[PDB]
Amino acid sequence: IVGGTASVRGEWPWQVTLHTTSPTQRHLCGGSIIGNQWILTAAHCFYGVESPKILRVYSGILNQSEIKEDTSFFGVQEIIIHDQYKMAESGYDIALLKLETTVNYTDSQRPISLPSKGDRNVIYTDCWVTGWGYRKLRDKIQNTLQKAKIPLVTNEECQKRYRGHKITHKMICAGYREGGKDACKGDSGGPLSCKHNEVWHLVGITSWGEGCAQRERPGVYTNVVEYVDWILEKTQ
Ligand SMILES: Cc1ncsc1-c1cnn([C@H](CC2CC2)c2ccc(-c3c(-n4cnnn4)ccc(Cl)c3F)c[n+]2[O-])c1
Repeated sequence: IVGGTASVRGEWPWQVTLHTTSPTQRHLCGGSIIGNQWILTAAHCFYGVESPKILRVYSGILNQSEIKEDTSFFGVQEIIIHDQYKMAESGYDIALLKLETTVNYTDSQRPISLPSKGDRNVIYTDCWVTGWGYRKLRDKIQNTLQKAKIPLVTNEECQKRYRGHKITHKMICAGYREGGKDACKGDSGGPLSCKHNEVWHLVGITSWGEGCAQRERPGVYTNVVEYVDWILEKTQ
């Protein structure tokens, strides 16, 4: 997260860190708890992932340094990638992880609600992107989970900034016109969380952008409301 600030323990309890263990263990992507055995993340995260065997899902983590050889994690039973996914920039950048056991919800690990389709005409004004990613383009994975408040952008404005890409209704864009706050490398797969009537909704999945926090280049997110039928179909 560029231009963000450190989070505190329990602040984003649906946020997980997905680690790969090949050839070494490291943070790979963010993700969101949406059910007791279900993580929603980005399909791009699994480029070069040989199988679910090498994945570990850690929940309730504030600092990456909390994760030691005895830290408990969830195994991944299945990776479900959208059938139309080809590359992040052309959409369908969404994946479900089915965990090998159920998350017991606690103050540190909690689900986030999906958007309502009856809530597709709501204007979200209180949206946040979170993650352990770079604070600038040539940086390092951060120890402490970072947060930034970022405004949503109309798809018409977003298409004007990305004339070489097809910005569709299945994407949502977010960023300041002058830049300065955005997701960056290592944040993808994590949530764009928006609060409405004091309830949090998983509105976007961090996906792609041209650089990080650049002027007039918003971040592009998978528009989760457009995938609710697909999610319910896979999780039922
Ligand atoms: C894990 C790790 N560890 C060290 S490096 C790195 C890394 C490099 N790439 N990644 C991921 C894609 C790879 C997982 C498959 C990525 C790509 C793009 C954006 C992004 C960007 N960025 C553009 N240029 N950099 N970021 C801007 C706006 C938004 Cl919304 C974004 F989602 C954010 N992540 O995480 C992680």
